[PDB]
Amino acid sequence: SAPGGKSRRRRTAFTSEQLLELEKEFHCKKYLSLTERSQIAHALKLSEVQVKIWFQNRRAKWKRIKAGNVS
Repeated sequence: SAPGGKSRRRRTAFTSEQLLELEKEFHCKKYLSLTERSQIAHALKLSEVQVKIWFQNRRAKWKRIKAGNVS
């Protein structure tokens, strides 16, 4: 896949807004808390699992960046 920004559509798994707010709060917090995740779910019409899974995917690649110069 080709990571980066992504906006418009409003008709697939995530919108502009959904994708924007997500890369926002994965910048500062490495892990959303219970309340933060629930809050973001209300705004973004997502659910705590969907938010967890997006954030988990973003967080995984970071592990092979941060310390992954072991190959």
